[PDB]
Amino acid sequence: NLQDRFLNHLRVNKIEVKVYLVNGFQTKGFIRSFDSYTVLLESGNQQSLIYKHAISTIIPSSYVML
Amino acid sequence: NLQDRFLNHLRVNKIEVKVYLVNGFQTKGFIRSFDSYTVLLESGNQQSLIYKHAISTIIPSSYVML
Amino acid sequence: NLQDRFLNHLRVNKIEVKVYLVNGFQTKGFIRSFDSYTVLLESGNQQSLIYKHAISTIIPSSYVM
Amino acid sequence: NLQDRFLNHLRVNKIEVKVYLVNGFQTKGFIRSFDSYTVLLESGNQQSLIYKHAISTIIPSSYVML
Amino acid sequence: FNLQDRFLNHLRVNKIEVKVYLVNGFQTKGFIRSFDSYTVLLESGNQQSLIYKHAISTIIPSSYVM
Amino acid sequence: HMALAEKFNLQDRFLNHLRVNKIEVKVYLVNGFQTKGFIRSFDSYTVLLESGNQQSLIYKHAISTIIPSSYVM
RNA sequence: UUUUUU
Repeated sequence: NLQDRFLNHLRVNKIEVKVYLVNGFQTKGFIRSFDSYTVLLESGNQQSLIYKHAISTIIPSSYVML
Repeated sequence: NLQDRFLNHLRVNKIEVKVYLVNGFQTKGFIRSFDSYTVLLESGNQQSLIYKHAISTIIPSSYVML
Repeated sequence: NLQDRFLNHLRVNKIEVKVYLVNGFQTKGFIRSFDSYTVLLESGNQQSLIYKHAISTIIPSSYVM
Repeated sequence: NLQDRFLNHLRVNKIEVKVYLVNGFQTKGFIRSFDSYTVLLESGNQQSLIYKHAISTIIPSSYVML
Repeated sequence: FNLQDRFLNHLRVNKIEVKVYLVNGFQTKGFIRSFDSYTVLLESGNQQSLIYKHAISTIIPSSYVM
Repeated sequence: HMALAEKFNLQDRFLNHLRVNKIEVKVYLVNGFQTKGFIRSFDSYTVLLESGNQQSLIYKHAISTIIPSSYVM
């Protein structure tokens, strides 16, 4: 399925993303890990466990070919 | 049924859509694929993985008949 | 059950509806079609595929039984 | 279970309710019926079909009990 | 182990007052008369509110629990 | 004899790490609001956040982001 | 707690 193949690609290849949340904030960093309900997004120093339901859209810094 | 016939129609025939997010923002693009939970939009060589729970409306640019 | 009978009553009597979305905005059209998760709303040649999870209220122009 | 015992008690007895929506709007009326996902709310000629995921609070006109 | 129902049941049967915070920014203070899987009945005087759990962001008790 | 399987549950593993090592977290709510505290407990739908005297039963569906005070592992 | 009630 699309979601987890897209996400793993961004994980293994360490592509940097912008993550827009439904409340309106945004954050960037690298998807270190993810499960069914959360994404762990690290930005060098800082970690953010992010709930998928709060994510609006993930936008990669470089083109993902699957 | 309806939802997947409609998205596939927009994907096969490469019709451009406006997607309206539940937090007021909006995006233009082409549906390049989709699963249960997400829609992969594309415009200007840029990609947006978009969670369906964040979409309120999809408005095709051209009339779709099923 | 209540929702499909209500939705379908509006599909086949071609009753116009206002559709209030959870986020404040508001549409208006005819229910062309629907399924578990979406509603196909048409006004003229404009189609809106609308996610139910994003729908607050559906208010018909007429009365429904 | 509480939700449907409560809703159906207000349906039969014809107790007026205020309905507070997640978006901050508020309807007032009578629950003519309901299923697992919506509430059919009526006051006069006016007929609101309301999605439960959109409702925050229902507030009766009169104490309800069992 | 069920954190939610044990916490809510403790509030219910020791009649602790709570402040219930809604995702839309409203708030409401009362006692938990009752709850099932989707809703909470919050009573204050002869006022009753059926609250949908999907609209609650937080419950803050005015006493301490255990 | 070997044990059986997993899988990777990232959510529980990260929360339980925060809970037992008493790492202060900042919690962002989907309505924009935020709060601080220590995870005392959690289940499928809720997290118990204690800060001093205050206890908060926060619903997960209302949580946007959890930022810990220290790096996790 | 990822597309119609935690």
